[PDB]
Amino acid sequence: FQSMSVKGRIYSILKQIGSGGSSKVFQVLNEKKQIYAIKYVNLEEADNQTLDSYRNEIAYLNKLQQHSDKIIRLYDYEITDQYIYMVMECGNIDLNSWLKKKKSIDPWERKSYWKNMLEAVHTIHQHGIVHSDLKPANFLIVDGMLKLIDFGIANVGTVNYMPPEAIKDMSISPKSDVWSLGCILYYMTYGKTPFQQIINQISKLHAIIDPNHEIEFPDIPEKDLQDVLKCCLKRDPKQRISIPELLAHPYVQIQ
Ligand SMILES: CN1CCN(c2ccc(C(=O)Nc3cc(-c4ccncc4)c[nH]c3=O)cc2)CC1
Repeated sequence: FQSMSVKGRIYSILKQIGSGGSSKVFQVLNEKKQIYAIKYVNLEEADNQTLDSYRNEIAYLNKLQQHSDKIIRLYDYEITDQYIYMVMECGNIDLNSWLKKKKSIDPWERKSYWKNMLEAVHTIHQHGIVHSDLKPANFLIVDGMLKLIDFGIANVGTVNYMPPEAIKDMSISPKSDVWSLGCILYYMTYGKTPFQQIINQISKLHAIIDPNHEIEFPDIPEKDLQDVLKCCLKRDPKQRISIPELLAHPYVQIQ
């Protein structure tokens, strides 16, 4: 219940949405009582690699504004040696909170949300970005439309959406994002994530890598949706469907 100034404009704090490590997200109001969301980043103890992660994200978020309206709007930012203030658009709820709350999920709504996600992820891919950590939390609902809020660039954690090739990478391509998007859609379809059954985290990782671990796809009145899920959840990235291929899929094109 204080106020902040961003590029000579005063914003009164309505409420705090999020709290990260060195960051805070607020629902704020301008002089004309218009709502915005302000991301505040305290830089006081951030390292060179951390500052560069924050600078890269702001540059990408600022460039990608113009390429899609499925990417969160960034009106303005203030960047000093001490802080970051990002003036952005306000959404009603994130997809994770929305999915946890929603008992039933309408096929028309699911399909529209899938399309929204494919467009956002496709845009970041066209600019050489692979998010690599997609989960419902990265999507905000803003006037019935899902928007991507994060690019995976800046640095509870859920191993439930991790691609099999990301686990193998110990001794990551656009296909990695296809696996994660497929998990979100599997959740929106069957009410759960593919490897949510495995309560233990150690064995959950073995399951994603195990080719003989059959993922269940119970029959749906939407057979097109069933193929999307079977194509996204292919353990071999080489055999996994691509985003340009998903945009031409009958599930997205045929109503
Ligand atoms: C019961 N429900 C009520 C609704 N509720 C939420 C949860 C999250 C957000 C949110 O993150 N909002 C925003 C987040 C961001 C953002 C955050 C991080 N990086 C970039 C942009 C930008 N604009 C926003 O409006 C807004 C509302 C959860 C509990």
